This record gives sequence, structure tokens and C-alpha cells, in this order.
Amino acid sequence: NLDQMKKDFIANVSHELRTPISLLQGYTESIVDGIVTEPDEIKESLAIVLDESKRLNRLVNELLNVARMDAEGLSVNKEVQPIAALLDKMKIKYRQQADDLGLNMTFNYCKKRVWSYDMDRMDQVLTNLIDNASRYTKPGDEIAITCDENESEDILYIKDTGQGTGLGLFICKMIIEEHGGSIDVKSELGKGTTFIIKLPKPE
Amino acid sequence: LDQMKKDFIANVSHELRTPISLLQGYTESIVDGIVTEPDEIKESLAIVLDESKRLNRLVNELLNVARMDAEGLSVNKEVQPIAALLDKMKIKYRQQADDLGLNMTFNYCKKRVWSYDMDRMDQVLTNLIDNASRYTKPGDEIAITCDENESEDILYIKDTGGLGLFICKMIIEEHGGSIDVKSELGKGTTFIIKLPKPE
Repeated sequence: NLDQMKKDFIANVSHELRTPISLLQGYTESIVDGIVTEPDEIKESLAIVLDESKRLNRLVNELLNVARMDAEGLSVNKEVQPIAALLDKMKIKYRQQADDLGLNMTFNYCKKRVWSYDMDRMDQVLTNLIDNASRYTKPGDEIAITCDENESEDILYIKDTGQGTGLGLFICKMIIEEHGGSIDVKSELGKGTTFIIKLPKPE
Repeated sequence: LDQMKKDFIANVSHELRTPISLLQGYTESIVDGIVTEPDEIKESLAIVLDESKRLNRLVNELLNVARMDAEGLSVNKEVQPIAALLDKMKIKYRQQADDLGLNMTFNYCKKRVWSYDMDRMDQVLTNLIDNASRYTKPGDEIAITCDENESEDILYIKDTGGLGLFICKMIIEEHGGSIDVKSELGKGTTFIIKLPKPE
């Protein structure tokens, strides 16, 4: 039923991208065709144009990450390497967008831990999870990534204080399972959501 | 083919970035009070409008290709006229043919029943017309015409000018048909689709 998931994802994505385009087109045309005229209304219109343009950028980057994840398939080549190297990439990648969205992003208790993972594939996974949290969050919210371990497994928590579709998270689950690991989620309609990634310790 | 898809996404990433950067940058200069004089704002919003149209065209072309890949080789031909398909194309590209200054002509196609999967052929014709739209300029023409040989129905897509085309070929071959391409550098390209007659 992967095929149907892909169809429903594409259907949902089409709507989510067309809507912001139709909105910033209509507001722009409204100004250039002389329908909106009052300075306050021109300014409110342009603020929406800018907001929709930023939302489109975020939607497009999220979709392309899902596309790359899918195109790379199940190819996982784990290397023993610090987990902090991956989290530091996530930290620079989302530094500006966290500013923009008013989000506090934290990376906690991971210093000097050496894990076994595929950097490029886990980048794709963490991108999709952060992208997901960034959808459902508001200014003043937090996205906290925390490391832990049990006797056989390294553990990453991604927590936020926050058919259509699940594909992104379903591909994430496949990549993690190809690491020999697991992913679970807990969500409360209070508080927010936590993803739990477990990966086998380096042998 | 994994490198075809990887190369397509890389190309798509590059082409989407430009218009999105322009929309955001040229708008923000106005909201932040950097670009202020009426002449100036007019020229900036013309760019935003033009780039929003470009983005939309690109997004629709990409999602069509995604839908095509997602349905794989699923073809269920149904016996029905072709004019139903070409009517949807005419509607779907009416506004875009203005935006780009293109003349899209659809010759008369007698309403004999063809045999074809509407949604897969819609996808195919969308991709071929999208393709022609990116190799033309204002003034140019895209003309769709129907023909027949003894055992096949023939659609010609000719204009006066990767992965998408490859999947088009797969879909047409699953109809039991064939796709060919002809091009005289300068004059333009002709795609030739042959489908088995129903009867």
C-alpha cells in the first residue's frame, strides 16, 4: 500500500503548494491592477505576500527532502562517528528558520557520543522530523533533540511543544529500520509530540 | 532509473529556488521600506507576479511527473473518443498559452472511439505540452493533430521551437503503442504517438 500512500501524498502536496501560490498571486495582482489602493491595505497585502512566499519556500524544501529520501531508496552505509556532527548540520541548516518562526531549537546531552549511522540518510530523516515539528509549532515553541542510551542501543528524542499523508514519516521509519533500529511516536493533544529513534550501538 | 530521478530532483531543486528567492527578496524590500517610489514598486511587483506564474507552471509540471511515476505501469484502456482528452488539455493550458504568448491549435479530431487510459494519457500529454512550453517563445505555436494508419491511431504534438519523457514512453508502450520524436534544429519538435485501434 506504499503506492496509495504516494498518491495521497502527491494529492495533498498539490493543494498545499497551490494555495499559497494563489494567495500571493491574487494579493499581488490586486495591488498592481489598482484594486487595493489604501496604504494600510497595500501594506497588509504585501505582508501576506511575503508570509506566503516564506511558507512556500519551507513547503518546497520539505517536499524535495522527501523526494531525495525516496529516490535514494533503502541504501544505508553506516559509519561509526560522532552524533554531534549530524546535529551540528541540523543546527546550521535551521538557524535562520528558527529565528523566523520564533522557535528555540536545542541539542542536549550528545557531546562526544560516537554512534553508528549513515550521515546523509539520517540528515534526510531528521530534516523530515524537524520539518514536521516546524509545521505544527508557533512562536515561543521549542524543538528539543536529546541523546540517551540503553544497554544495547543509542537513543535520540525529538520533542516539540506544539491519508494526508504519513509518507514522510513512513519513509523515515524504513530508513531507521534499515539501520537495524526503530522509531516510535508519542503525541498528546496537550504538551506536543516526541519521536523516539533507537539505533544499535557500534559493535 | 535512480540516477535519472536523482538528476531530475537536483534539476527541479535548482529551477524552483530561483523564482522562490525572487518572490521573497523583491517583496521583502517593499515591506521593509527599502523600495519605496511608485515606479520602483511597480517594477518589483511585476517581477513577483511573473515569477509566481513561473513557479506555478514549474510546480504543476513537477507534480504531473510525480503522479506519473506513482501510478507506475498501471494502464486500463477504455474505449472512448480522444476529443475528451484534448478538451481537457485545451482548458488546462488556455491561460498559460496567454502568459507565454503561445498559439495552441487542436485540429478537428473525428469522435470515433479510441482506446486509451484517460488519466495516464492526460499525464502523458501534460508532460509533452509542458516540455514544448519550455522550448518555445512568444509567437510560437504548439499544434496537436490526429491521424491514423491501417491499425493505429496517431497523435502528433509539434511545436515551432529526461525522466518525464522516459515515463511517457513506458506508459505509451503499456497501451501497446509507440512514441517517436522528430526534430529539425530551428524548425521545432514533433512527438508522434501511435496507439492500437480498438476495433
